[PDB]
Amino acid sequence: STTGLYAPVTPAGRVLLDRLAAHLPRIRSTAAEHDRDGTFPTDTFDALRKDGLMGATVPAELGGLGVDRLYDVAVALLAVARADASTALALHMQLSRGLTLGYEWRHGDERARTLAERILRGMVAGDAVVCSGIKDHHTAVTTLRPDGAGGWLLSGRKTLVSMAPVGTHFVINARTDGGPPRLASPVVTRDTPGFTVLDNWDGLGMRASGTVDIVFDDCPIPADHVLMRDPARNDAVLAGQTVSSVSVLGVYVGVAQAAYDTAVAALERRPEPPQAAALTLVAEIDSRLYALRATAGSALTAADALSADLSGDMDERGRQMMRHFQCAKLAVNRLAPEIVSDCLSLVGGASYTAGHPLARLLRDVQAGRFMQPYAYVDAVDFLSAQALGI
Amino acid sequence: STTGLYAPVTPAGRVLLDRLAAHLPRIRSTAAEHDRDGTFPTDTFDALRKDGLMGATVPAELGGLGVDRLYDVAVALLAVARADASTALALHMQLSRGLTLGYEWRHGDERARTLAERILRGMVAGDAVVCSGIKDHHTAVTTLRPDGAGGWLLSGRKTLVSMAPVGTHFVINARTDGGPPRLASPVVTRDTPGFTVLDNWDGLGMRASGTVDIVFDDCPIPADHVLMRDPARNDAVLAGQTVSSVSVLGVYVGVAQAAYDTAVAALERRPEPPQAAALTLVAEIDSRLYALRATAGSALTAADALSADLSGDMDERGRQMMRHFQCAKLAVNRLAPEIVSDCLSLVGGASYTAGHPLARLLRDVQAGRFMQPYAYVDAVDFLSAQALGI
Amino acid sequence: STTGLYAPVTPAGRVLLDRLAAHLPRIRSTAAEHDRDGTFPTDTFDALRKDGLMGATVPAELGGLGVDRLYDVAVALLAVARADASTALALHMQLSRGLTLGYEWRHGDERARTLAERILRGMVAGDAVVCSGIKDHHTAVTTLRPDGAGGWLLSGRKTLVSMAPVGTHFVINARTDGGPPRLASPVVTRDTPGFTVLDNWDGLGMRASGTVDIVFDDCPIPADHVLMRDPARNDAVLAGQTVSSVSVLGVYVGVAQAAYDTAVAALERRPEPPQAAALTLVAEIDSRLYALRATAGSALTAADALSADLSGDMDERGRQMMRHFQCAKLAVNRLAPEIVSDCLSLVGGASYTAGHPLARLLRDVQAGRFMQPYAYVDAVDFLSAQALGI
Amino acid sequence: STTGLYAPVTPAGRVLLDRLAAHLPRIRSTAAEHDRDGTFPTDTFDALRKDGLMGATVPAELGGLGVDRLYDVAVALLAVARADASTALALHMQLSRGLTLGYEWRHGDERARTLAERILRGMVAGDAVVCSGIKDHHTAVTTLRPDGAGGWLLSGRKTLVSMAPVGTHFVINARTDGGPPRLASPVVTRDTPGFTVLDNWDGLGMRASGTVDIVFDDCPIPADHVLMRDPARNDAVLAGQTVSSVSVLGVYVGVAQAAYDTAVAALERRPEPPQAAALTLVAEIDSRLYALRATAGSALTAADALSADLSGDMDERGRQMMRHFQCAKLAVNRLAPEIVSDCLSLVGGASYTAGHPLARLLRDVQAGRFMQPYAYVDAVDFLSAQALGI
Ligand SMILES: Cc1cn([C@H]2C[C@H](O)[C@@H](COP(=O)(O)OP(=O)(O)O)O2)c(=O)[nH]c1=O
Ligand SMILES: Cc1cn([C@H]2C[C@H](O)[C@@H](COP(=O)(O)OP(=O)(O)O)O2)c(=O)[nH]c1=O
Ligand SMILES: Cc1cn([C@H]2C[C@H](O)[C@@H](COP(=O)(O)OP(=O)(O)O)O2)c(=O)[nH]c1=O
Ligand SMILES: Cc1cn([C@H]2C[C@H](O)[C@@H](COP(=O)(O)OP(=O)(O)O)O2)c(=O)[nH]c1=O
Repeated sequence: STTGLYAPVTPAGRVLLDRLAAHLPRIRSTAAEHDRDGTFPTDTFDALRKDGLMGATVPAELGGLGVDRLYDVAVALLAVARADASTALALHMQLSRGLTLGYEWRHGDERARTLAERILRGMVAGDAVVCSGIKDHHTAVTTLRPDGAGGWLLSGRKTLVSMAPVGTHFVINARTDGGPPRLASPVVTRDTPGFTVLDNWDGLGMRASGTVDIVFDDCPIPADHVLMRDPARNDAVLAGQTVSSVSVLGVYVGVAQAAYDTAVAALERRPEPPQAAALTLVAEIDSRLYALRATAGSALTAADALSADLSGDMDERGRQMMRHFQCAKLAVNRLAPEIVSDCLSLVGGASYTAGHPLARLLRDVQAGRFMQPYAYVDAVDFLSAQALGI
Repeated sequence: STTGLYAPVTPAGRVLLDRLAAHLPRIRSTAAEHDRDGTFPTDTFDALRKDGLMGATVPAELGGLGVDRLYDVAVALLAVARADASTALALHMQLSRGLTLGYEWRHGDERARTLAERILRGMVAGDAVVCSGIKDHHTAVTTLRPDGAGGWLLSGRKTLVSMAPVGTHFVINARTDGGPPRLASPVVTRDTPGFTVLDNWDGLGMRASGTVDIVFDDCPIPADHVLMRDPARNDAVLAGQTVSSVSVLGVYVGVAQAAYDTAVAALERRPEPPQAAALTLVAEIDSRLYALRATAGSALTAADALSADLSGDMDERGRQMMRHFQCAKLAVNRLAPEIVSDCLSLVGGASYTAGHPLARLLRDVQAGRFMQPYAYVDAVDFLSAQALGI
Repeated sequence: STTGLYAPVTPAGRVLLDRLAAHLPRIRSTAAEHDRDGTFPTDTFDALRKDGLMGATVPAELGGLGVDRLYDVAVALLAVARADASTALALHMQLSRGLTLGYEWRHGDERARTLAERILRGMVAGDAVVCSGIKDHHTAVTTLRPDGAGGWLLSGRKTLVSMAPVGTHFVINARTDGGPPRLASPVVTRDTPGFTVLDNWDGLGMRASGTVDIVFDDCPIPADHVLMRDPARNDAVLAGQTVSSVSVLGVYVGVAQAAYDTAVAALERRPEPPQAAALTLVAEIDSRLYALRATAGSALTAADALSADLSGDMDERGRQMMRHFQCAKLAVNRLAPEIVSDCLSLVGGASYTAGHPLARLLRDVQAGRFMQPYAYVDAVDFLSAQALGI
Repeated sequence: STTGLYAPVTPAGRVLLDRLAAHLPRIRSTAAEHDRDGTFPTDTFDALRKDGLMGATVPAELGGLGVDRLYDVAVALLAVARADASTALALHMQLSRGLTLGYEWRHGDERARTLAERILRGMVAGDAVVCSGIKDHHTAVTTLRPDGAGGWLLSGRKTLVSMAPVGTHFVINARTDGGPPRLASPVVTRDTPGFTVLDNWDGLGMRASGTVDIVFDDCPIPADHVLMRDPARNDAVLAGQTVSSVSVLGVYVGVAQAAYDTAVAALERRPEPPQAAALTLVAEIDSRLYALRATAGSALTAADALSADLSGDMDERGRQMMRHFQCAKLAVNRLAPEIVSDCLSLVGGASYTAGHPLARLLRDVQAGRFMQPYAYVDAVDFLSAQALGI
């Protein structure tokens, strides 16, 4: 199978999915409690760490499983999400960081490569859990200031940092302010002075994903723990943002799958044969889920092809990767919640009590809409700009 | 204004809405806490009781405000629901019971009239809070058994009984089992032996509505506290079920209104002018909300006209009332959640944290789908049967 | 019945609908031929003229039937449209002109009143068939130029002028160019020199509606055949544009009704009982048609109420009338074509051959989308401007 | 590119698409006239015949181009459909017959192989144009009767036979009636006595596709021109029906593409920058078209994989092929017409006149809904049966 995210397409992808199977039963078992209490499943992550799955996307050269297709990462996230979407969303941050650090390792200058290499062997060993602090909190602009002696001091606050509760290393999007301002990616470790992880995530869904705020109060960062980016429009950069986020589409596809599976099981348990409207819903969902899978799957296949090809116009490459990502994302964010919603009509009133799985899937399935890049309102400006050559 | 539920159409309806205004600020203020904890707002109901609003739909002959249009009851529920939908849903059970007891009073035999009259002056006084126990729990069929001395013993369990926590009187749908079986409406009071109110409502939404189970363990009911119904298809009965439930459409209309109002306020608070997709969403919502209001409003106007006219074929009357109700209900249950959902796209990520009002409106707005009569799957069998003359 | 356009709400409205019934059978009978050939049904209009129905909306003071509610005009258009939508669309231009000329008659200065009065008794007599030339063709800006002796010369070209083939009088939106420019409504009669009616309408639907272009080549117009308007934003003018166009919503409602009626008749003719998907479609359509009727009906009731009340802020009055019109129009233009489309799924492949009635209804039902004011793209700018107080 | 039908995936597929390019300009040029008059473009087909493209899917062993992927056939149909959908729909019947005859040739008994081989070299040479007469007209059940001397006589009538006007050979689905009844595929040639091609296709769309009825009045068919099928449920047969029809999804995808391309060109031609609603429509269409392509493309890739694998349970193989086909078909038949419809909103009123390309695309895009297998109502019974293991 090379379509619909039905199966991994490479040998490493298969091993990844086989190894994950052992962990599914714990993931499913504790999901309801962590959602109710809003707490991160630290024990699931301890098991994945010692089992080496936290290094799944580290290059085999460095001792990792060598998963290097986005498509296979999404197939694994989908399987995890059918068990618990919060765990999948947190796992995606680790897996996709494996992929972009792997590219720094192979194409960065010596500073990037050395640093990337250290983190990547960390990930395999179980010692490095890598979170991404991307979006500034509204009270703050996260800035790096020279320390006077050749290093830096980082101040600010980032929001919505998933997996933060077990994070050991945090890649932070910041700008300088000591040249003219440049974008920089300092890496802060958890024991850096001035560094606090807050405990303030209270989600409608993704309740267990640890999607908290992190605060930097003059955190000393040494020069070789900073990847300087640039200044300045640069489309080629869209490619890294795609690699960073596109596989997360597997999460919302798995949520829709688990809703459908729940609804069908419910219908089969009944003495009465399904009513006319239930048969029609089932057929409509079956086809919508197919179109959901085919759309995520194809944009993932296309993204993997463009990702592997470095031989051309890098700006065109980044626009094309982002256009595949965004076209598919908008479709996913409309289809997945529609499917989940229609599933509640099949099960009926039992799905409206707080503990039923569908009631949680209805909350978790909404989270994709708000994840940048891009939320709906911004996606429409991006897409119409690209389509009309603005 | 005679359309869209924009304003009450009778003098008593206006008084009702004016008097409710005093209570809105407490209702809005405590909504978040009661949703979080899942607890019934007993203090709001204490205030409505002593203010006489719990008698709003009692005939003026008996000292009530004399609200007798469904349309005006829905206009009042809408205003309450913009403050808190759980409170509105519970209030609807009291108000619509005012209307069906008022019909028992004017058209019942002497047993019904006497009993109805006692309860109705109760409601005005603040002493009677009347809940409806309609749907059997799956473990039980609620049955009335003769006690050997001319009275009855009631056993069973009813589910989803809103307002039960403050209920003093419970109208219960039961069947006999001492003739051949008949449908009977015994009225049980809270201090009857064998009668328990459970504390088991844990909703995805409508969390504060007190929608709990109630249990009957050989509850002694005297003969004059039982309204015997019949055996046996009887379409005329559809009219009472319509009167009982149709005004609750105002609840879901108010939820959609409060979502839109929230979204618009959010857009106006921003320094930036809205993006192209936000302007288009606003226009689409504005028109969808209009169609939502016009559909609920017209079915309520039509229901009031048919309700008042007793001069014809009573079976045709009941089919027509139920057809207006069900056509409008299906539209309401698709339009209202769509509006609320689109509102989250306007506000963006802040609406996905557990405390934001939209996150609660998204949960509460789903409840209409599951309320009988009829849930989606059964509505489709009813409607296609009527349209095709089956 | 006061809702859903199910029945006229005034005695004159009832007479109008009763009198129209005689003409329905010819209208239905010739519809297919006129659609195929693209030709205007001149014989239907000859019959309506001599029967006096072309004066239905002329004040009884002047010998007309005195229909003065938009709601009743829409109920009559709906009945005509179930027979043929092109005939209804052309009839709407006559009927609504009855209403706006009736307002000129009662509130214009002596020039307007005298002219309005002459035309209105024309309409009753069968001698005046009044078309509206509103939109400039792209090659031309229709301008009135003083003739040097106290009258005017009209040049330009208007497009999409329905009913033009039998039109005797044409109210034309023009601007002066002899003060500073003003808007003017010259009335041109068919025998004016320089005046040509073209024969260039080739519609996907509304094929028989005579929606042709008309050309003015220095047409001499006397001063008392010109209603001068103003210069300059003026919201009060929205009220006349609403009166002019809002009742045409009945046309698209009748098209949806005739599609549903066709589909249901088709299902009842079959030996087999309907499949599960057909029962579900029937219920969905039944409810969508209800919401369609309730939305058009309520905006028509609201428009009639605001129309009759001249006692207040005239600018607020015009914004409110247009907002009711536009909210309802957007809903109508999405719901009506959806219903018609779903009807083809019920009938199946027979509805895809050129002669089946549904194939024509699918074409005619699209025309509302393109009629100003406002087409979809402009409606969204109007509605979001009003909702956000821009 | 291996997704979205953006490009053929094999060398023969590329040659096919390159060779077709020469013919596109005539196809586009004559489309409007053939739609207006309802006439088959015999000259386009004469050119494809002599150019050998009518043999594109004949095995290279027999002198054909050897196109053997459904995916590449759909990529070619899409390119043709952007020029004219009727021509594509007719071409699909020839191309897919290349594929199922190619399977008879390689896996049939000697009767099938010999006959298949003769026809297939015909197709390459330009001498054989192969139509499929599948669906019985309602007045007739098409039956083969033994002629008493070892051959057969064919009577009946088939409907909706596309390409019939230039057809030289007609594969007919029939049942015997001389054992117990069996299904048989007699092949009738155009000069057989008793064989008439009628001239009765009058479509809302696909007007030029020659989709006429054909009549058999005791047509003598020799025994070696009959492929006997079986009696009796047999799921394995679903695989041939899939191969026969699945590539036609490319037709409706090309129609949606040509609508979008038209709309975008229209927006770019305007002096004014697009309004807020137009930008939002453009982004929504861009994403819907992506999901349309990804869904058709993936079901075509999956169908090609299952088609090539003959090594397993043949009944499971046929259920899986048909399930991919039907899931995708239902999505295509909702997405493609929605896109085309939204395109008319972008262009506005010009798209409602009979000659504008969008007005034709709106008609042609509806045809997929009615093509078996399966039309919507039957697809829902098939899909819900498969999903619920009925
Ligand atoms: C350009 C490019 C970058 N990357 C990786 C290397 C960088 O670490 C990373 C940048 O990702 P991200 O942080 O999402 O981009 P930004 O810095 O714009 O927020 O992406 C790829 O994996 N592939 C690529 O083609
Ligand atoms: C027949 C009818 C009943 N009613 C009232 C009187 C009865 O108390 C009540 C029955 O309502 P309900 O309990 O909803 O009906 P059922 O007994 O079928 O569950 O409805 C009306 O208000 N109007 C009517 O026309
Ligand atoms: C202001 C107003 C005008 N009218 C009528 C009188 C004018 O003849 C007519 C103007 O309609 P119309 O031609 O649609 O407006 P415009 O001149 O802006 O195109 O509307 C009403 O019927 N009611 C009103 O309240
Ligand atoms: C079983 C099978 C048949 N075919 C071809 C061989 C037969 O000629 C043809 C039957 O197609 P079709 O006529 O669509 O099936 P039916 O006879 O049920 O109408 O399909 C394949 O191409 N692949 C297959 O796997």
